[PDB]
Order: sequence, then structure tokens, then C-alpha cells
Amino acid sequence: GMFEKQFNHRTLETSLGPVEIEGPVTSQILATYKLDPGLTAFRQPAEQHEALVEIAALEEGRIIIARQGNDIIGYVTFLYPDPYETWSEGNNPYILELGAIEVAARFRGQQIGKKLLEVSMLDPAMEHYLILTTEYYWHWDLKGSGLSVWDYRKIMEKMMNHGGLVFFPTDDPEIASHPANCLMARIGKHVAPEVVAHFDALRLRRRFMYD
Ligand SMILES: [Ca+2]
Ligand SMILES: [Ca+2]
Repeated sequence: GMFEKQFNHRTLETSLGPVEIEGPVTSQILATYKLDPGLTAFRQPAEQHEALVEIAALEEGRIIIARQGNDIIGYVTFLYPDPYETWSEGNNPYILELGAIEVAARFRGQQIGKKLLEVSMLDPAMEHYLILTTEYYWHWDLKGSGLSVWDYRKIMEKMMNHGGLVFFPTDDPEIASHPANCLMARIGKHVAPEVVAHFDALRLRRRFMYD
């Protein structure tokens, strides 16, 4: 939150491209764009657009977008973990959540996710955060992607790996409920051991049973 947001930009060529990959984008500017109709994995586009704008308005919030003209065909979000999920416990401002990352189905296979993550990490400020993320099978567009759950998981994980995120075991009930779900996290080069220890305490939450 206390850090400044460095705007970065790269043009990604695609079979439909080129696509402008840039951010963090301000709320004022995000409101002028239009979410592509095919970005409905979390909620309908009108509601999800309002959600991206709101996130951008947060002190720590960052919205990086994949864009063609006024049309957002993909995005990736960053903000502090949800107050009503386990990842927000304690007073640790060095823990940031990669909320979500979504890309219109027709743009799949053009490595937009990879770049979306690249441009997100171009800001040296990201090295000061431990960036965790959660992925659940029930938000994945398997029907549209044609992928089984495990092929999807393998592809999605390697995408996240390109952004520096790595899989971490957890005893979190929701994630643990299905092996395909996962917690991943990117530990910035400048992140202190205390922050990492806190993260370990969050993901292995029932340690007290064994203390
Ligand atoms: Ca907290
Ligand atoms: Ca997520």
C-alpha cells in the first residue's frame, strides 16, 4: 500500500493482435474501457468491470490489463487478501494477493497470461511483497477451454510460474477439498523472513494441534 505504482507497458502480438499489456491502470481510466463479453468466470461483465475499477481505487490495488482499443480482453488483479478469508490474518502489510487473472477464451494460447504477469512484476515494488494467490477448480472455464481439470491445472501452474509464483502446500479446508485446487506464492527478493514465516503460519494454520 505505502509504495508507489510504476506504470509499465508492452505490446504483445497475437493471431488477433496486437494487444496492449499495461498497468497498473487508474480507476478513472479503467472506467472508460469496456470489459470483453467473454470475461464472465467470476461474475457478469458489467459487475466485474465495477469490481476492477474499485480495486484500482484501493491504496495497494493494481489492475494490469490486456487491451485492444477501448476493449479489455484480459486482466490480472492485485490487492490485500480478503478480510473474511484466512490469508488476511495478522498485521502484515507485506502480504499481497494476486486476486484473479482472466483472459477471453478466443485469446487463449496467445501467452497473454504470461505477459500480463511479466508486466505486473516490472515494478521493482513487487519485490517487497510476498504475493500469494488461490485457484479453485469451480472458477475455471473447462467447457470453453476443452481441457480436463488436471491439464488445466498443469497449464495454469506453469503460467503462474512464469510470474514467479510457486505451489505451496496448505491445510486450508477450501483448497485442501480438491487436489486440483492450489495455493501459490511469489516471495519477493526483498521480503523479510518474518513475512515468510507469517505466510507459513497462514497456510499451515492447524500447526497448534502439533505444538
Ligand atoms: Ca492482514
Ligand atoms: Ca484467486
